[PDB]
Amino acid sequence: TDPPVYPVTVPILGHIIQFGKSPLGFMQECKRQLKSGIFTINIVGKRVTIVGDPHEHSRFFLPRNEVLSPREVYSFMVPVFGEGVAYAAPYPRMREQLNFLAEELTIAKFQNFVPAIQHEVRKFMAANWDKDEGEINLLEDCSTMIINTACQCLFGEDLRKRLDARRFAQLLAKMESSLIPAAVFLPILLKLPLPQSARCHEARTELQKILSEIIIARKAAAVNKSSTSDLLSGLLSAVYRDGTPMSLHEVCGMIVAAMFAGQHTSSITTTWSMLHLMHPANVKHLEALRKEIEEFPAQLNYNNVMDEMPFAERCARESIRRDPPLLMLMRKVMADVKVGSYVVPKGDIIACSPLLSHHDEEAFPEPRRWDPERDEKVEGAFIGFGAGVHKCIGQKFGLLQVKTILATAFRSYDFQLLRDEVPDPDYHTMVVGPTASQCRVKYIRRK
Amino acid sequence: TDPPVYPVTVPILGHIIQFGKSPLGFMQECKRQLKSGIFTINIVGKRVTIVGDPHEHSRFFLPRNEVLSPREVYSFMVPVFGEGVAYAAPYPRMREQLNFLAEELTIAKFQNFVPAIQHEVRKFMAANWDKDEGEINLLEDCSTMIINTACQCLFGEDLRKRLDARRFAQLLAKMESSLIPAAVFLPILLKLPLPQSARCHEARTELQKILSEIIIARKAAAVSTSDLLSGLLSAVYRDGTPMSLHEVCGMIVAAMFAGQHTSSITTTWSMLHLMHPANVKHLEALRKEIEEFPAQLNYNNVMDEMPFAERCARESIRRDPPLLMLMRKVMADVKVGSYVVPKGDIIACSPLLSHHDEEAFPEPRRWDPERDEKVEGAFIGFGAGVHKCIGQKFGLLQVKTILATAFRSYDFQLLRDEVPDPDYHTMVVGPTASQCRVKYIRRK
Ligand SMILES: CC[C@@H]([C@H](C)O)n1ncn(-c2ccc(N3CCN(c4ccc(OC[C@@H]5CO[C@@](Cn6cncn6)(c6ccc(F)cc6F)C5)cc4)CC3)cc2)c1=O
Ligand SMILES: CC[C@@H]([C@H](C)O)n1ncn(-c2ccc(N3CCN(c4ccc(OC[C@@H]5CO[C@@](Cn6cncn6)(c6ccc(F)cc6F)C5)cc4)CC3)cc2)c1=O
Ligand code: HEM
Ligand code: HEM
Repeated sequence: TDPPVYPVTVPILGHIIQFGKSPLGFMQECKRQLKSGIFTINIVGKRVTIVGDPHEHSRFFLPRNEVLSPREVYSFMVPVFGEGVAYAAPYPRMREQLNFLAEELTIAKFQNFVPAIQHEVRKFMAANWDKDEGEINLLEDCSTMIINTACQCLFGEDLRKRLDARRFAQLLAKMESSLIPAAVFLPILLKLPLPQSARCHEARTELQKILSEIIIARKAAAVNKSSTSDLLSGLLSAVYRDGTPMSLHEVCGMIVAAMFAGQHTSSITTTWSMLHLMHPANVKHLEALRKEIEEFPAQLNYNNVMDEMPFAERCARESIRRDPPLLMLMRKVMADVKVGSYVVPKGDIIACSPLLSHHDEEAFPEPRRWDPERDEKVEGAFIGFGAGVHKCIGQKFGLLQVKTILATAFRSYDFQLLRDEVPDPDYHTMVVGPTASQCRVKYIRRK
Repeated sequence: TDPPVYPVTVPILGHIIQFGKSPLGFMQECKRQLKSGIFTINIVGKRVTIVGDPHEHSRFFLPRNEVLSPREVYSFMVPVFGEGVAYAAPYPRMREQLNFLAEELTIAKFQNFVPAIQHEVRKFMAANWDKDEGEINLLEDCSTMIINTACQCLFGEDLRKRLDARRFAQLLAKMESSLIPAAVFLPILLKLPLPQSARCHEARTELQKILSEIIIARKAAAVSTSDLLSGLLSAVYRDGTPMSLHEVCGMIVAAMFAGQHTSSITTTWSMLHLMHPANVKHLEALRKEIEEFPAQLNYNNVMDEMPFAERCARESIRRDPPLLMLMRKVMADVKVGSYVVPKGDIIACSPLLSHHDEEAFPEPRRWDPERDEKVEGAFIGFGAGVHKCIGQKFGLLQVKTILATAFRSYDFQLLRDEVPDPDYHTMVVGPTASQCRVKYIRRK
């Protein structure tokens, strides 16, 4: 009933090395060598059981927090969140907070988002992509466009007059760099007096100082009468099941969580999308994206992007499908849980790996081939946005952003990969994207 | 117009060594060799101007936050208050929060307290001081008594059905374990994971989970029973809005933290002085005062009708003040007598020092409850001015109920020649715990 452990060859470290050197190869190798889709690996002394069979995805995504907990495994994120916030808070309270954000990101809030986005893309374009052909780093540029377009959508004008996208990014970077992802396996690390923790602290107390100055100016305004909502006001008016409103630091915590969530996954999804579409091997697909946009006004609207872009959407999904930005979703097992024909014991870190599952040959024939036209051959094998009790809550907003960019970008430009092949993914980051140094691309305006 | 700085002779560290070795003696030595009550020391390179002349106290206490600020210096309190609460919030909002607590501790709320307190004290003595004679640590027992009474007064029955005094005391202890008082002088220490750093955060999230569950049960029955929690839940900031659970919680633990230590120390000192043979005269005085009351005390009895017990508690804080050194960051140049204290200095006024100026307090090391300040405003054991203590009433109400109930039924023998030495190594100073073994004798 215990799933097969893969033979340890390297004393205390376990497989931490041959994992990080090549996560996909190493997992595939495991799946084969143990003639089994469900297996256990060792990472610095900790048992990590991987649910690598797509037919078993529901055994990971559906059990409740009390059985499969995210708290313990995602605690290295307390820099982003703040100390008693998101996964660090009790489950009832965690749920309320994420629900408040979730309702702040529903399609019902997008009435004004497409123009917000389009404005910010064009403004980036007509300041950095403004020659008749130039050389840029595409990941970096998309990454900048996405932070700007996210702020424009979710921050009101009063907010952005004090805290523009450039300054939010800068603060966010300072907090982001405090993250030690190895802490999932070596929690001792979260106790080291590292100097990148002072920097994170300093940026958080600066973010809160500014938001507080904003809330005061908002309340002064509201007495002399009284209008226009955003992420902030929205959270600012959430009431918990108990009597009480959120505190500044929880409001702020959810804001930085929302923006960090979006910044990387969406950029990378955009970057990959465009790298794929620009590749000469996918002319047929580029052509299809162009036929899709062909009849659109210069100023797109809600319906253009939500309801009339199913081929750009497939492009995003497929990009995520082939090169998932989140490689391993994780939970600490709190009770023996059945999985396949196996029992996974209390104390195991249990993972489900979009990387591994999205390259299952039954589920996704020719996995390294990018093919928007495709569909999963096994039910619920695509888990790029997760599933279950912790489904991505920003999926729609993310894709709204990827699509609108693809739309605006390709309308006005072509691109040339300065390279024979699409970039190698770079697994050495917390959120995975194409290799930065390989993402230089020549833009070309359009006659 | 600068105050005179004491010669530095240990580079980097400054005077920290020679201050921590003897806070009082070092300070008086400066006060002497510069022939000045106002002077400047150096603590790990940070300027500290002590206002050590009781005549000039008001130049520390009266100015408002915007000139002499407590925020930067009392930041290190975050583990107790929570992020962005009390000393961590913007001035107005802090002021407001502390006014909400103030209103929860005024004399009006004390209607029920005395037979609650006295029930907890008696309950304690009937279980632990239960033989004709026995040995106990008096500091530990006073601490337990103070935690048990403060909870009985400030927490409803329903709250205490989830959290007894034992369990609250633990969680308070886990929060205080993350306090790093040296952070007054090394703020980096507030921005760093240290190994104790997580402890307060686990306790806090526990407490808040409990308060939330209690509140929900409180609102499920709401379709008497007023307490601290319901007080704060009903508070409305000067703008439209209420407190978050996080602030409410912060103010609750701030309150119990403040009261737990200072009151326990005050009681223990008081009982220690009163039990010493050299103070027999004063013990008889306290008994003549107590002898005139019923067995069952009331609000008026201990508040308005016990001026000698109150004198004993005050003279204890006078001799061995629990808070040695009160501080503010100087935000704008301030004149202090003759002398300008420059912007960016830490300005401090020390109750230890002032209560030992001979002009204000002759024979300062003698405990004499009969004495009075000979300089107006010299006693600052409870602070003064914009930040004067708001829990003083409640603190002394507990101390005095304990003194009356304790000496009515018991005598005590100090297992030692002398009143204990104060131990200056804790953040809220009390007598040395190991010197506090005492023998209780049940009377007639
Ligand atoms: C010397 C040896 C050396 C080499 C081997 O030589 N070496 N030494 C050490 N390592 C090493 C180092 C690190 C690792 N990683 C461990 C960390 N893992 C990881 C990744 C992502 C995670 O994300 C968690 C949440 C889920 O969703 C997000 C994101 N999101 C959702 N929507 C949009 N974004 C989310 C949720 C909610 C929110 F509100 C917000 C959010 F963002 C974040 C969690 C864990 C990857 C592997 C492995 C090995 C080595 O390689
Ligand atoms: C080397 C290993 C390390 C670790 C720790 O082992 N370590 N080892 C030793 N030291 C160490 C120890 C001490 C010092 N000094 C001692 C003098 N200082 C000091 C400053 C401010 C204080 O009080 C601030 C407020 C004022 O009022 C209170 C209290 N209150 C009001 N009413 C009733 N109580 C208040 C107010 C409002 C509320 F709502 C609540 C409250 F409580 C709290 C008190 C003392 C710090 C510097 C330096 C270093 C270490 O750091
Ligand atoms: C567009 C690319 C995105 C991808 C590929 C993505 C991916 C994911 C995945 C795989 C999960 C599962 C987490 C787990 O099981 O541990 C997740 C959850 C989550 N995502 Fe996303 N996400 C994206 C965009 C966004 C955006 C824009 C937001 C906006 C804030 C967001 C916020 C969240 C949150 C808060 C959760 C966790 C909710 C919970 O624990 O219930 N994501 N996302
Ligand atoms: C014998 C018992 C007590 C003593 C000896 C004492 C002493 C003091 C002192 C010296 C200050 C001045 C702080 C400064 O100037 O920096 C102060 C302030 C304060 N005390 Fe106490 N105190 C006692 C009891 C309490 C209790 C029981 C509470 C709450 C229940 C309390 C709450 C406060 C608060 C909230 C402040 C200052 C807030 C502000 O900055 O305005 N005290 N106390």
